[PDB]
Amino acid sequence: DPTQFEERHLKFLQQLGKGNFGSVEMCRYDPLQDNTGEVVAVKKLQHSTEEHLRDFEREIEILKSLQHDNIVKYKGVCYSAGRRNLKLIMEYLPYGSLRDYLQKHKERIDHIKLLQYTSQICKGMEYLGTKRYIHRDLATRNILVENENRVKIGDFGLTKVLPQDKEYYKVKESPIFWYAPESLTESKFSVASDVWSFGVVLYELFTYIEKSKSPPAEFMRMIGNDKQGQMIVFHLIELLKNNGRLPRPDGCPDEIYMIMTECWNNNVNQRPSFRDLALRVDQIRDNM
Ligand SMILES: Nc1nc(Nc2ccc(S(N)(=O)=O)cc2)nn1C(=O)c1c(F)cccc1F
Repeated sequence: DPTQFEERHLKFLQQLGKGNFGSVEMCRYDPLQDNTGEVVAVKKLQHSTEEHLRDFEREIEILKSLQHDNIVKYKGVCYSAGRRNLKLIMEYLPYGSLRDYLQKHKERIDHIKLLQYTSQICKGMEYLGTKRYIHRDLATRNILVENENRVKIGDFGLTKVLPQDKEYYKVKESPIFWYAPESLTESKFSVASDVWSFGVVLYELFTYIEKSKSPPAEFMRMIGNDKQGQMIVFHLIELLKNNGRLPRPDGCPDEIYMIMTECWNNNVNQRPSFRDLALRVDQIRDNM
């Protein structure tokens, strides 16, 4: 509906974040011009092209097709510049990314909270899988915090729909330290490579985003911090194929590390499902 969010009533409140190809703003949609209205987040392209606009349309369709408690809510589209451009309207989550939240609000984070967030992420990913969507960018920087009891998966800019006849999508066009080995070596993405990335997400959570413990910092320390360019990927592949893995974070229960290591299976079909993982995590919590 092109009259639902008219550019003239979308009022700027704050800049939230700019990347190479996207920017997000906090705005208030004020149809009565009474300095009220709903607070929303507005995503727009940066450095746009016809191909990026097309991908942006697919991203908007993906988000609109999702209705789940642990997925950022779609609100609509603004057809700005006299209906010659597109902006995506979605819900605004006050506490930002989970990565920043873990750094900033460690005073209210403990293992119980970490496993609650883990559970909610798994459920959101179960939901995504029923649409046969592959997120391809799961990371705590892309999970958002509504409040201390609720997180939601966001940033569907890399999300692909499986072909009807296949259980993987082959990208022909990269957060390499969250990638499964078969994504690095064959460009194959699947629910199982999303489960690999989720193991990296679980690792991040239990590192509490301490300095020098991020997956890039740890992998680079293992590979050699001097390495530059493609040699980095070469070494990353060789490491992963022969069982090199992120270490257990200090303070991390062996049981939780074992979840990480089972997600990090080189054998694509032996990784657990998101339903397995949700049940296992909620049973750990309920058994606690
Ligand atoms: N829908 C949404 N809500 C927010 N909340 C937010 C974002 C940033 C902050 S900040 N600058 O650290 O204080 C605080 C709250 N982000 N968000 C997004 O889609 C979003 C994203 F996915 C990636 C980058 C930026 C975004 F904006």
